[PDB]
Amino acid sequence: PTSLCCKQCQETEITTKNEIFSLSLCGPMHETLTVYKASNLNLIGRPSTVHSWFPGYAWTIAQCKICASHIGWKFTATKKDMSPQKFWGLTRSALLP
Ligand SMILES: O=C1CC[C@H](N2C(=O)c3ccccc3C2=O)C(=O)N1
Ligand SMILES: [Zn+2]
Repeated sequence: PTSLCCKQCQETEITTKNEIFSLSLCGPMHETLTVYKASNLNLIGRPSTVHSWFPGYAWTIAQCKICASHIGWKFTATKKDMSPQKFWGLTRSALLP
């Protein structure tokens, strides 16, 4: 009901609408959902900063633990003075609804 599930297998809740937050700027200074918390995702490999969509963070591939659908990434801060230190960037089209 606030629940966002893996579109491919529909088994797993990956996150909730309660966890959604925005890193995009609202003044003169979409496709990827950013949430504080997620569940039922397996991380693949090790963090990388290459081509990072969120400067200051590294990314690790995150896939549904059941069906292995590539749902998004875990982003982890490269510096201690950043907040949050970690979040999830999820491909919207990989989630239901
Ligand atoms: O923050 C991110 C997450 C990883 C994402 N990524 C991809 O989706 C991708 C596909 C193929 C080759 C290389 C990449 C890449 O770095 C990307 O470009 N930036
Ligand atoms: Zn799945």
